[PDB]
Amino acid sequence: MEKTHVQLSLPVLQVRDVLVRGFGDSVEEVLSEARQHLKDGTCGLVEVEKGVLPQLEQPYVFIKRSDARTAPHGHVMVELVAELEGIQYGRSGETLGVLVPHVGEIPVAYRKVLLRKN
Ligand SMILES: CNCc1csc(-c2cccc(Cl)c2)n1
Repeated sequence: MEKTHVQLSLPVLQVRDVLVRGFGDSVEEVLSEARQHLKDGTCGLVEVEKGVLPQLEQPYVFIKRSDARTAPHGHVMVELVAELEGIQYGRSGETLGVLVPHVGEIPVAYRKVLLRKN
């Protein structure tokens, strides 16, 4: 009974502030955990720049843009894609950032997305 998409406002974290630097130890686990933390409001976003991914833990969970129209209410439509050892699980659009657990770090901005749950 989950609606297919949910509007979320994600805290954007600087990489050196992140305390828990990934969601788990396999592709399937990190996708599962990321979805749980999104549902619970305990998921942050790190914008990818040079130096960022080597300071985070693989497998990575990205949010990627899933369509070019719409963006209803200022929320870019996105979906989850995981990466391990240079192989991606999912194909989608441009990366908005890498998801990490949020455990109370102070963000620098909030990023509004319309997330495809599955
Ligand atoms: C505070 N977030 C709002 C919310 C409500 S239901 C929900 C959700 C349910 C299943 C999978 C995912 Cl990825 C998200 N998120």
